[PDB]
Order: sequence, then C-alpha cells, then structure tokens
Amino acid sequence: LNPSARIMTFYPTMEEFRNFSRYIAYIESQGAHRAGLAKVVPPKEWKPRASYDDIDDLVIPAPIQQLVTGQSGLFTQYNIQKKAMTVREFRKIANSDKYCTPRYSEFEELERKYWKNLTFNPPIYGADVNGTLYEKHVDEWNIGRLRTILDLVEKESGITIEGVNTPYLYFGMWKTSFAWHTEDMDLYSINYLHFGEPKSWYSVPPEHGKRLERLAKGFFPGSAQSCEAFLRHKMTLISPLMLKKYGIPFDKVTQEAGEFMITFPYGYHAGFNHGFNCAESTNFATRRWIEYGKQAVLCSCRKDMVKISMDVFVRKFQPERYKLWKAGKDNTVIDHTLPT
Amino acid sequence: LNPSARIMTFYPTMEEFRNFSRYIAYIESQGAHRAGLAKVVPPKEWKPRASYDDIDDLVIPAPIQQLVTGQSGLFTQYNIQKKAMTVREFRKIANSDKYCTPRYSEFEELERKYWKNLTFNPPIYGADVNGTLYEKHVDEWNIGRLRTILDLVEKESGITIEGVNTPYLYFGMWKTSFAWHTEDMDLYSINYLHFGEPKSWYSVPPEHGKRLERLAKGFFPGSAQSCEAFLRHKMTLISPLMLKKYGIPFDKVTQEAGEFMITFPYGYHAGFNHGFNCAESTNFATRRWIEYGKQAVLCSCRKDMVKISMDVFVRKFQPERYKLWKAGKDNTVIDHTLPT
Ligand SMILES: [Cl-]
Ligand SMILES: [Cl-]
Ligand code: NI
Ligand code: NI
Ligand SMILES: [Zn+2]
Ligand SMILES: [Zn+2]
Repeated sequence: LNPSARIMTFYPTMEEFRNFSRYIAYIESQGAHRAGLAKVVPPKEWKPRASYDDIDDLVIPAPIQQLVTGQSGLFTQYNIQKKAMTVREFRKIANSDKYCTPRYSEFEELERKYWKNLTFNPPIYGADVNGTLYEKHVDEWNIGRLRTILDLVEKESGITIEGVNTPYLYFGMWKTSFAWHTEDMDLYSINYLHFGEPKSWYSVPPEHGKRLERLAKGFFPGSAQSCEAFLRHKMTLISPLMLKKYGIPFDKVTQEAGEFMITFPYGYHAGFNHGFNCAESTNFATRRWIEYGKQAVLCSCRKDMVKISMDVFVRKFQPERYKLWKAGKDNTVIDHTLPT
Repeated sequence: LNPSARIMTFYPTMEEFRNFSRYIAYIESQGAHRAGLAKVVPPKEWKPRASYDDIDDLVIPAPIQQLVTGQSGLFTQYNIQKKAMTVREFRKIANSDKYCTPRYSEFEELERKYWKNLTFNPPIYGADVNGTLYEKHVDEWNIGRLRTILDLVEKESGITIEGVNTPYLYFGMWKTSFAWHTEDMDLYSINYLHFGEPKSWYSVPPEHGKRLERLAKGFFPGSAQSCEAFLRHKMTLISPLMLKKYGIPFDKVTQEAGEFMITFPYGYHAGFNHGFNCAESTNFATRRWIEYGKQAVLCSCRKDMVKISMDVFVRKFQPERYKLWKAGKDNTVIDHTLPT
C-alpha cells in the first residue's frame, strides 16, 4: 500500500473528519505516511473562523529576515531578527513592488524563479508567532486542542514548548523558505493554511531519510562535525535538482488556502511561500511515533533545543519493554512502512 | 597641489613623526586630503609594541558574520552576531582551509576573487573590539592618546564614544569587508595595521562625495527613503567596476603590516582584508574639520547613532561666527581643496 511513496491527498467527509485520531490512522492505513507528507482537504461544511478581517492589528513580535548564501542548488539560511510589526505592516511590505510575487504561468516557472533568486532580495517572514486563528467553538481539527498523546508531556511535567505542544502562526511572503528538516523528536506535524497564496512543499520518504542525512553531511561536513543533527538547525536548503542528481527520492506538493498538510515521523520536508499568507501549525503524537521518539537523534550543539522525556510513553504504551528500555537493552527496529 | 586627487604615501622621519598635529597639517599642505585617504609609513625607529606573542588569550566579545547579498557589483551586508571567541580561536578559523586566502599572483587577481566571491562563504570579523595594542611608553602616533581637539568632547561632557574617542581593534580574515562610508560626524580617522596580511582600501575624493551619495540613492531608493544618511549604516558595497561605469572617481590602495592610513573629513572609503590580521583605529579632529562637522548629514533612522555637539568647537575656534551659527544664519561653504 502506497508502493511508490507518493504524496497522497484526502477528502474526508464531515463524519470522518469529526474523529481526528481515527482519520490519521485511516490515512496511515492507506500508506500516506510512506511519502512523509499528506494533504487533507477538509469538508466544505467546516470553517476554522468566520472571517480574517479583524487581524491587521495582530502583532508579529519577531519577524526575521532570511539571508541565504550559496550556489548551484546548495544553500544556508541565516535569520536576522527585525523589530515588532503588525500584520498590516507585514502585508504592505509583502504586497510592495520589491517583495511581491513575480508574474508567472505554471508553478514549474515560479519554482525555477525561487531557486534562481533565493539569495537575492532577502524577505521578511513573520514566523513563530504564538497564537491561533481558530474560533473557540470549533471541535474538529483544532490545532490548539487535538487531544493526542502529546498532551502527556504537559499533564505530567507542567512543560510548555512553544510551537510543539502549542500553536504557532506563520505570516509569509514571496520566497520565504523553510529548510530541510524533520520535526522535533521526529513527531508528527499539522499545518493549516488559513488564507493567502500557496505554500509549496518537498518531501523525502522516511525510508530514505538516512540517505538525505548522508548527502547533507557530504555537502556540509563542518556543520556535520559540530552537530550530528545539524539539519535540525533548519538552515540548510537543497534544490530538487540536487536531489535527482544524488538519487534521493522526493515528491513535491502545493498547499492552497483552506488545506491541511500532515507530516509524519521522520519525514524530511522543506519548501516556500508563493506570496502573502498565513499558516498555523503544531506538533502531535500517536502511539506509532513512540518508537521514533525513543530513537530520535537530537541536536547536541545548542542548549535551547527540544528534548522530550520518553519515560511516560514507554511506561504506559510499551509496558512489556519498559524495564528493558530503561536498561539500555531495547533494540526495536523501526519499519517505516508499517501503519502500526 | 594634488590636482589629480590620487592617494599619496608619506615617509616621515622620526623628527617629523614626533609631532602628530604638524604632520597631519604637512600632508594636507601637500594636498593628501584631496584623495580622501593617505598612507603614512612610519619611521623604522618606531614600534607600537615589542611583539604580538602574548595575545592569543585576548577575547573578541562580539565577532560578527558577514552575510552579503546581491549581484553585478551591488551588495548589502548584514552582520550576524556570534559568540565570544579568542584570537587563538579566531586565528584557527581564519587559517582553516575553508576560510583562508586563496592562492594568487597579483593583487588584481585577488581583487577579482573578492568580488566574484563575496556572497559565498560568509566570514567572521572580530570587529569593534574595545582596546589597544600600544605599549604605554609610546608617545608618537599613539591611537589611544593623539591629543587632538576631539578631546574636548570628553573634557566638556564626560562622554565616551567607543571607537570614536577611544580605540577599537579589528581582527580580520580573508574577504571580511568594510562598506562605503564616511566617518562619524565626517571626522578624520586613523588606522594602524599591527600585523598579518594586508587590508585593501577604496576612496572617493571628498569633492566627489555627493556624486557617490547620488549614485547610492539611485541603486537603493528604499534605503534612501527611510534614512537620508543610509550609507552610514555601513551595509552598502559597490564594486569599482560600478564606480567606473557611473563615472565616480576613486582610487585604490593596499595597506600592509606596520603602515598607517589616514581618512579625511568626508572621504568615502571601503575595502577588505586579504587574510588574518589586526588593525587598530580611532577618530580624530582638526580645526579644518569643524566646518564639516557643523554640516554633516546624520542618520535619522536609529537612536543608537553618534551625534557630537559642535557648540564647543564653534565657541572657541570660530568665535567671530558663534552667534551667527547659533541663530541659523551661518552659511559657510566648504571648499574641500583648501588645506585650511
Ligand atoms: Cl561545512
Ligand atoms: Cl532599496
Ligand atoms: Ni516542520
Ligand atoms: Ni571608517
Ligand atoms: Zn546542533
Ligand atoms: Zn539611518
């Protein structure tokens, strides 16, 4: 099931959509997770918010400017912090003549332009904004309260991790980028594009993640020297042309307003925004993730970084192996194809 | 005198060198200041310091990484702050295989390389380090105590301005850059290259500064919109090929270890380091500067920036015009050619 590991798109009915957990399992039962990434277009009956008319006053505390250096499809992205601005201010710049989306025909033409011009004209990205655009009445696919077993991190340790077990908003503009990475603790993510122009994504099947890690280490050995998980710094950009060249399998998908994307444990993704827009994301967990989390290779090289204790998930959901794992003796092998 | 406004080099004897003020006047009497920049190679009898063997332990608190974006000779340079390192650490990186000076023949070949590669491989620059490498016994050309009338800023207002009336050290490496600018308040500067590889400079005659300002505003109108003195942000790099093209006259000069450079009021300069090195600089003033300082166009757009009060210099050195200037009625025109 999903032999080719292509990115699947799903159209749940309202009835299916009302159960989050079951639907994630369903799409895994269809092999969605093999591609690393899937699209879910929600039922038309559903709406996260009445309208987006009342948010120009919303404050993006820490926009960042994306400076990118490199050539022939390899690049590194440095984030310069800029001062507080409002969505109103952000929108004016995004729509301004210097920063706005070029004219184009097919997405293939806009994609060529992103890669020929990513080093020029650094854009602002209103990233990592704490908050949510969902009205409180909304019970389905509400990113602020999915009620997955990730909630055990908070319930048992009083711990908050911004953007991991709380929601983040991302205001974008043409050519703002997200670099190749997997999620914190190789968790799942969910991303909803509330409005505006598209966000294109690239994904590599989890069963080929190690081959992308290997290639990255080749091209950036110094970065590989000082961190094992350097891709987790989210600074590394690699062209699809580079990926074909070193035979890394990958797929591409464009997300439009009103659509969800789900990323799956150890699914490497990257991409960029087409123009002004607003996405909302968080991380979540399932019982299948637990193994991935026990085995996730973390960033050593910074003290900021996200470490979740696996003790509570193994204690409850893998009792048969708890003592074994506790003693360094749990040698489970992950099969990335299983829908477990 | 100096019709062509070329960068002059001077070889003072020890006897001439012992009087700083007089020697600056002498070189101005030869028209050195018309080029904006002059070299002074000091008498061999003189040495700022016995040796530079005891400074690996010296701490550079705020190295910065120089990210540069642009193309066909126009660029903007953003400074990412990195963590504390020692000269020892700095030296290892500077000398490392990824960061070190390419092999080359003539400087013309190394200059081509700086401009073809300035956007790649961002280097660290151990800039703006408070301190001095001069032994205390040294009375000539001692950057920490030139005793110019700039000392009135401190004596009358208790004011310290790091790198302006105190010394700064600059540890460099291949391809670290200083962008087109004039000094704070269009003051004079002095730069001494204590050791290591060269530092190349570009200069534009003060009598053609407005033409470079004009060209800059053309190429960066947005930056020109929000600041009048945007070049003062020290972010703007412009190729010599661009300067020929728009007919801005300029000259180039390479400074080697043990040599001083002097910049003159309203002399636009820029350049770069050839490899690992260490320069020391500060600003100074003469009576000729006072007019330039009364008329200097400042950065509006940041509250950090350097504003020196001219009151005390006009009061003492232009008493005939004090009341007039006080009342908005002093309409002196600067002649950049005069040695005044
Ligand atoms: Cl590297
Ligand atoms: Cl501009
Ligand atoms: Ni992510
Ligand atoms: Ni300067
Ligand atoms: Zn790391
Ligand atoms: Zn300014």
